[PDB]
Amino acid sequence: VVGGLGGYMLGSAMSRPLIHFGNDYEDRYYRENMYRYPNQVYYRPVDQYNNQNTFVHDCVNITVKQHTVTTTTKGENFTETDIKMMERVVEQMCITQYQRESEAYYQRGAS
Repeated sequence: VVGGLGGYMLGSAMSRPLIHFGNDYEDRYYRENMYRYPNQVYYRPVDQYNNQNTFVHDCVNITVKQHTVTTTTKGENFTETDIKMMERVVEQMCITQYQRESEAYYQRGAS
């Protein structure tokens, strides 16, 4: 059924970054509703990427879209504004989760 991913690696749940988007008007607006977005991110292992600019843009498609292909049948959907807010956060979350593993792949004693 849900043949979009195939079987990507699902990251840990996190607290989300709050973000301004455009200002502290939207910051609270986002936090008031933020439950509809993911707590984690979908991507492959870091062992199967080359640069964040391709990782994150994919991660930001895939995670959103796997949230979409769950809510889309409910009568929920997302507005293009909610896709915008989601992709905003999900970009940061992708970058956060990868950064964990990116340094875990290495971790010489980076200072």
